[PDB]
Amino acid sequence: TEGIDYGDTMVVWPSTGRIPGGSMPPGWGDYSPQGIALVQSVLFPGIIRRIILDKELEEGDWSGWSVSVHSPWGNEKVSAARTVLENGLRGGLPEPSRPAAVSFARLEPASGNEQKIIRLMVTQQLEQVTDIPASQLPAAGNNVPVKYRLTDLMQNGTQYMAIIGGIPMTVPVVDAVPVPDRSRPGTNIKDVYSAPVSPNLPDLVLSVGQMNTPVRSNPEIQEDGVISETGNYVEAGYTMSSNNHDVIVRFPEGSGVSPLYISAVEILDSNSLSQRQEAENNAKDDFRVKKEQENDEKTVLTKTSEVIISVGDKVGEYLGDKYKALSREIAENINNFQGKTIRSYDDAMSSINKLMANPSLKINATDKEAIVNAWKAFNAEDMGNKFAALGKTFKAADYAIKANNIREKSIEGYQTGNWGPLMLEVESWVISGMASAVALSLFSLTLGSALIAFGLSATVVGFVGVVIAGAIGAFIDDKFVDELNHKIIK
Repeated sequence: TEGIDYGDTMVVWPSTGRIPGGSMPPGWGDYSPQGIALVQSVLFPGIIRRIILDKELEEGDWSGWSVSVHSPWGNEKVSAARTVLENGLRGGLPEPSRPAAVSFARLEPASGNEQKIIRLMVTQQLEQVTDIPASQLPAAGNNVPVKYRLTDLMQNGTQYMAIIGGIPMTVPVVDAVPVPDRSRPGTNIKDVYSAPVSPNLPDLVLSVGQMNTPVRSNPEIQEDGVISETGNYVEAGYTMSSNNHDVIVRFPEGSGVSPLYISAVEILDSNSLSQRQEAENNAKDDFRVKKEQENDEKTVLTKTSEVIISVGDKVGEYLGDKYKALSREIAENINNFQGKTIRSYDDAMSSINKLMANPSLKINATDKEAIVNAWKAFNAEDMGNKFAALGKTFKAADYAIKANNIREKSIEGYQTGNWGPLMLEVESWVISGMASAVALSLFSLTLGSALIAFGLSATVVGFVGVVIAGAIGAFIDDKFVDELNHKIIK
C-alpha cells in the first residue's frame, strides 16, 4: 500500500527492475511436505538480514520465502541511531514538514549479476515504532499512525538503511493468515502464518513458533554487503524505490502473536544508485524551489494586505467607514489571492473606465499638480529594495525598474487620464513570467505605500484613495469598482 501517507513527502523512484540479470515440480528435495519453503533465517528485532526468494528451489525445495520471528536477542544498531534521532529532534527538523533520519547500516552495492531476488529485512516490535496499543490497531488494509520507521537513505550515491521520524508518519496494517499443511490436509501448519510483506513478491512465511528458544550463536550476525555503522542527524530521502515496503503484520484471531513491524528493502546496484541519486538531487532542488516561491509569495501578499488596510484606515477617517470596509475586502482578496490569476487587461480597463467615467470623480489643476509632483519625488529605487527594510518582500532589484514605471505611468493618467500604460505594465509583468499574486502585491504596495507617505491634503488623499482602490480593485473584481461609484463617491 501507499495510502493517505503520501510517502511523508516522498516521490516515487520506479525501481531499476529486480535483478535477475547475470527439473520440476517443487517439493522433490529433502524438505518437509507441509508445503512451505525452508526456514532460511531468523528475524531478531533491529538486526538486518539478507533474505533470498526461492533460496533452494533448484536444490529441490518448495516455492518461496520463510523466516523465523524471534524475541529480543543480540547486538542491534537501531537503538543507537534512534538515540541520535531523538536527540537531534529536540533541535528541530533539518527540513520542516519532512522527516528526519539517522543511518544504522551502510550498504555495499549489489553486483547486478544475480538471478535471485534478495531482500534485506528488518524487524521491530509494535511498541518500538508506535504508541497505539496492539489491541487498538486498525483492521488490515488501513494505515496505522507511527512514530519511527525503518527505511533506506540515499546518501551521496551510496545507499544507507536509516530510522526516520519527526513528522506525522503512517504505516499499512496487513494480515497474517495461517498456512495449510500440505502433508496433513484440513489442518493448517501450527504456528506458521503468511503475510504480504511483498511488494510484487510472494507472501513471506513467518514461523513464530520458537520465538523464545535459546540462541547461542554469537550476538553479532554480520551480513555480507551490510556494514553496520551509526551516523549523524540528516534530512530524510525524497524518493521511495518502488520495490521497497514496510508494514505492520497483524497475526490471527487468537494466535497470541503480537504485531510485528517489518521492513523489506532492495539492495540497489552501481548504476541504479546514480539513477536514484539524480532522482534524489532533482526531487530535492524542486522542493527547494517550490518552497521559497510560495513562502516569498505569502510574505508579499501579507505585507500588501496590511498596507491596503492602512490605506483603508487613512483614507477612511476622511471618506468614511464604507470605504474602510471595502479595503478589508481588497486586502482579504489579496491575502488569499495565492494561486489565483489577476483579471484580464480588457476586463480591468473596462472597470477603471467605469470609475473614471463617474463625473463626481474629478480633481482641480492645483490638486492634480500635487499628486503628479508627489510621484516625481517618489524613490522608486527604495520601493525596489523593499524585501529588506520591510522584511523579505519580493526578490532582486529588477523591481526598482518596475516601481519606476508605475510611477511615470501613474503620473500620466493623472496628467492625461490615460491609465492604459499603467494597467498594461502590470499585465506585462505577468506575461513575461511573474506570478499574478506577486504582480498584484508590487502594484498594490507601490500604490498604497506611496499614498500613506505622500505629503498631500485631505481632498487629494481622498481622490488618490479612490483611484488606487478602483485600480487594485479592477485586477481582482468588478465588485470593488461598483462599491466605489455607487456607494462611496456618489
